Amino acid sequence: PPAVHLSNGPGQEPIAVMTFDLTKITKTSSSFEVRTWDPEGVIFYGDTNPKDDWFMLGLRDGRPEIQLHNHWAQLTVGAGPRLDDGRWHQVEVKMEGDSVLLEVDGEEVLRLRQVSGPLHPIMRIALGGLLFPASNLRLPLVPALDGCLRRDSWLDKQAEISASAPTSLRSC
Amino acid sequence: PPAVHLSNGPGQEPIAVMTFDLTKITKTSSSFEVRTWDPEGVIFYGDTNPKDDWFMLGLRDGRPEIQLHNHWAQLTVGAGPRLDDGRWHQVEVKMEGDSVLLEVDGEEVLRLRQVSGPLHPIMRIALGGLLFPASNLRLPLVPALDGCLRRDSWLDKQAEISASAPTSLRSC
Ligand SMILES: C[C@]12CCC(=O)C[C@@H]1CC[C@@H]1[C@@H]2CC[C@]2(C)[C@@H](O)CC[C@@H]12
Ligand SMILES: C[C@]12CCC(=O)C[C@@H]1CC[C@@H]1[C@@H]2CC[C@]2(C)[C@@H](O)CC[C@@H]12
Ligand SMILES: [Ca+2]
Ligand SMILES: [Ca+2]
Ligand SMILES: [Zn+2]
Ligand SMILES: [Zn+2]
Ligand SMILES: [Zn+2]
Ligand SMILES: [Zn+2]
Repeated sequence: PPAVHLSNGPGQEPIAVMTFDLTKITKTSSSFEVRTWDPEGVIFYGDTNPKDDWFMLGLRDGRPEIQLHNHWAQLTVGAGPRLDDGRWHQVEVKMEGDSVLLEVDGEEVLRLRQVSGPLHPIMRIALGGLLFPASNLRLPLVPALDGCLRRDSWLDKQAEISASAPTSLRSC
Repeated sequence: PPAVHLSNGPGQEPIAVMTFDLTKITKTSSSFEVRTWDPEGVIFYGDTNPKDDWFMLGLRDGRPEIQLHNHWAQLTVGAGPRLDDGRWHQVEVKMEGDSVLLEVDGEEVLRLRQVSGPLHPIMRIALGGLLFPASNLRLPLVPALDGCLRRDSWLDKQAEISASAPTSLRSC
C-alpha cells in the first residue's frame, strides 16, 4: 500500500494536519504502520488546545515515547521495543475509559491510566511534527523523523472537519 | 488508478471541498477523467465568493455546461460532445489570459473570452455539488451526478489551504 514520508526536507513542521469535531467522534483510536532507521523524532501530535491539552507520540533512543499534558496528567514516558530497525511495525494508540493504551505489533506495551477525562470543541492531529516549538515539549527532542507511514487511520473519519498539507506529501 | 464516486446517496452536497490561497496559485488549470451514464449533474463548482464570483462545470443533456457569474461576465453555455456514454473522458478547464478554456479528450471544445480579470483571498473548489442551493444557479439543474472521477488535479496543490470531506469518499 501507499506509504508516505514522515518528514519533508529539514523537518520543522508536520506533513499533514487533520481537524476533528470532538462532539462527533465515536472512535477514539488511531493506528498505522511505520518503518524507520531514525532513533528520534515525532510520529504524531494531537491537541484540543496547544497550550493546555496536548499529546505527542514519538521515538527517543529508538523506542516509543509519549508526552502528554492536560487537566488530569502531565507525563513523559518511554516504553516498548526499539522500532528503528527498518522493518514495518504496527502501532495503535487507543483511549479506553480514562486510560491511553499503546500497542506495538498487536501487543500492549504501555497503558497510561487516569489520564483522560471525558472525550474543547476541536481535536487536531499533526503527522510528523508538532503544532508548537519543540522547546515547549516537557522534554525537548528534535522532531524530524525520517521514516515511512502507511495503513494509517486517525480517530473517526466521519468527524474530520478538514485536513491541510503545507507542502507535498512525498512517497516512500 | 483509484476512481471516486461523484455523488453520495441523494446528491445534495459535494463529496469534497478544497480551499485555496489565491495569492499562492501559479497553476490556473484543473484536469480529470470522468465516466458516467448520467445526462445531468454538477462535475465541480468553484468560487471566490458564493454570492459574487462563481463557476460551475456540469452536464446537461449529456454535454458539458458551464455557468459563470463574476464582475466581468454572466453566462450559461453548453458545448462539446455528449459524455454520458459510460466511457472514460479527459477534461481540462484552464484560465488563459482573460479566457476560460474547456478541453475534452485533448481537444478544445469551448473558449469563454473576456470573462476573467486578474487571478478575493480564497478560492474554493467543490466536487460533485455546489456551495449554494441549485435554485440560485442562473439556470437550475439537479446537481446529483452519478459518475466516477479519477486522475484529478485541482489548481495548484502548493496553494491548497485545506480540504474537507463531509462523508465517506466512495470507490468507483
Ligand atoms: C491519544 C489520543 C487518543 C487516541 C488517539 O487516537 C489519538 C489522540 C491524540 C490526542 C489525545 C488523545 C487522548 C486525549 C488527549 C490526551 C487530550 O487530553 C489532549 C490530547 C488528546
Ligand atoms: C474556471 C476556474 C479557472 C480554471 C480552474 O482550474 C477552475 C476554476 C474554477 C473557479 C473559477 C476559475 C476562473 C475564474 C473564476 C470564474 C472567478 O471569476 C470566480 C470562479 C473562478
Ligand atoms: Ca530524527
Ligand atoms: Ca444526475
Ligand atoms: Zn483543556
Ligand atoms: Zn514489529
Ligand atoms: Zn468579486
Ligand atoms: Zn472521450
